[PDB]
Amino acid sequence: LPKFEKNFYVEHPEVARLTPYEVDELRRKKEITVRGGDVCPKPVFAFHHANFPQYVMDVLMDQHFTEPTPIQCQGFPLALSGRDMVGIAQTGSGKTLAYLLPAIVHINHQPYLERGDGPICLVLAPTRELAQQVQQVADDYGKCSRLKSTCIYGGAPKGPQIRDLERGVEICIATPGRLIDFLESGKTNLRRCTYLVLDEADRMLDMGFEPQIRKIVDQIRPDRQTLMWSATWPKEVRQLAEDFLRDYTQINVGNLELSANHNILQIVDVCMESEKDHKLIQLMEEIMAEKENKTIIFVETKRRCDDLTRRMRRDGWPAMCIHGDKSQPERDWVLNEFRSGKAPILIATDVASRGLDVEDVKFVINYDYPNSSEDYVHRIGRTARSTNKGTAYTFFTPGNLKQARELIKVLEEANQAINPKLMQLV
RNA sequence: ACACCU
Ligand SMILES: Nc1ncnc2c1ncn2[C@@H]1O[C@H](COP(=O)(O)OP(=O)(O)O)[C@@H](O)[C@H]1O
Ligand code: BEF
Ligand SMILES: [Mg+2]
Repeated sequence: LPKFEKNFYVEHPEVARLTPYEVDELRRKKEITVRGGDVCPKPVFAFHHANFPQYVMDVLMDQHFTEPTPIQCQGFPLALSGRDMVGIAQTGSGKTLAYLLPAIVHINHQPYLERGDGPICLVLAPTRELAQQVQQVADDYGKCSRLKSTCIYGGAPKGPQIRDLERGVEICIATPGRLIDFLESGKTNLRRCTYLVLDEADRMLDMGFEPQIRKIVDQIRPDRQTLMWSATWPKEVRQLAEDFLRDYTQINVGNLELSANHNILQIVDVCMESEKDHKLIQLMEEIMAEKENKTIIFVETKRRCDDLTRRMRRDGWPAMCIHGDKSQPERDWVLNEFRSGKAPILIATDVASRGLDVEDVKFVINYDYPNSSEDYVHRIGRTARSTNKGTAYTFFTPGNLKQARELIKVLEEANQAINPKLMQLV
């Protein structure tokens, strides 16, 4: 087993000199909470504290990044220290670079990939488009250290993915099913995997994904570092997560309860199911009169996604849809059209609810309320990325009554006005 | 339900 160098974080003197109270005040200013009893390095507060290669710093400055986000301030040094961790922070607040840039430093301290060598960093994600997005970010920065990456996911030909794995990648981004296929058939292996990331980790630990995660992680060396990330960390996944963690540290940004990004204006319209169509058209007529009008509309099922899109297109709306019954080339094409703005309206199932970072989305519409309050927080987080603001509009019916209590709590935490009809439902 | 190999 090639030796795993784990001790390479060098704390900057500007960070090391802070006293414990000063650290607590820095965390307070950034709304960082570290779970009690965990060992945790002091947070950094500038990119030059974070041990990054000069070429990574060059790329960061070229993209006009000036200061790490809160989850980066605490997550960079925790990840760099080699500790297992859980990092929870709001949608759009920079979790991807929080785990990718320490991955690059980690990789740079390991022996070079030989032949027959699988990846050093493995990132798991719940959807194919999110895996592709993370790989694009990783390539942007991994190229600085001459690192190779690939994306392993279903619906695309196996051959090119097998080629990339056999050529050698230090960084592999994957959805679980196709990776399991390749592990079972010997197209890659996890004997060099020492940095394992579960992005959208609470989703990856849910009823459908947890057995896939378990099958994968059972094949990885137990001396690996494991890093889990999400905007939501409900109690239900916390004990289960310990099956995949060893001596770990949990960090949070924002309130400890379930919380949305506070840059989102959250509007809830309480209505009957039969009123949704008319109300949607009214809303879209106002949205499409604006200059910045890029909109995602979420629905509950693939069938409703197809039906709503056809209904909208039949009336001349420039809408396209994405869901799991489309071919992967269709899914890729639609999302690229949405990113470019050639199609300003995307209608989607929860396939598009997590992780996707489309810069100029201004509106998220919950045509159907989702199955959980966590799903609501992720969906509305497709707007208000980075420092941007955005608006979410939700249609909430009496059929959704069971979800009302938790929705009210999310609205209250974000200091949003609560529709009296929603209150009257409880 | 929604994702997630074939
Ligand atoms: N330190 C930073 N300053 C400004 N923008 C950033 C910074 N870090 C990341 N971003 C940008 O913020 C956006 C959201 O990042 P992302 O990693 O997708 O969020 P999350 O995973 O937390 O939902 C991305 O476009 C990313 O380039
Ligand atoms: F939480 Be980010 F939207 F992935
Ligand atoms: Mg993310």
